[PDB]
Amino acid sequence: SHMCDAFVGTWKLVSSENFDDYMKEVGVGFATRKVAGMAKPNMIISVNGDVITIKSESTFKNTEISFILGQEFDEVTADDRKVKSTITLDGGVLVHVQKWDGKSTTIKRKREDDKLVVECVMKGVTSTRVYERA
Ligand SMILES: CCOC(=O)c1ccsc1NC(=O)C1=C(C(=O)O)CCC1
Repeated sequence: SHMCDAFVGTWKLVSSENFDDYMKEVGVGFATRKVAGMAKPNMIISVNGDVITIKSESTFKNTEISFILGQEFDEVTADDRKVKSTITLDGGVLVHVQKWDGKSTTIKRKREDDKLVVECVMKGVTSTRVYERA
């Protein structure tokens, strides 16, 4: 048993708050915001040794990242940003920082009751996205 066991599985989005404003702050353009805001992704998390894989699958896009905690990687986001990402575990929370063009956003993923709660912050704007087991 290990680092991220309680994250592993297949999760479905059940609520989203403030995501349009988060995307505006990030710099996402109108048409992507409208279609992305409509998406109801499944999040699929797996672990093999030190490598964590997180997939996001929706009608808009299917994306995948694999990474080792603390080790930076290049990521193309669903909205087509080319970012440098680092993901760590802080007190049982996965903390994912994306850097690009002098900007930064942080995405936290944590287990709360039977939910996986995703909090997305860009300057002063937060979006909260709640997932349940599929
Ligand atoms: C920010 C532009 O996003 C998109 O364009 C987008 C399109 C489908 S799904 C998605 N973004 C997400 O689902 C996100 C999170 C999540 O809930 O995994 C955490 C932060 C983003």
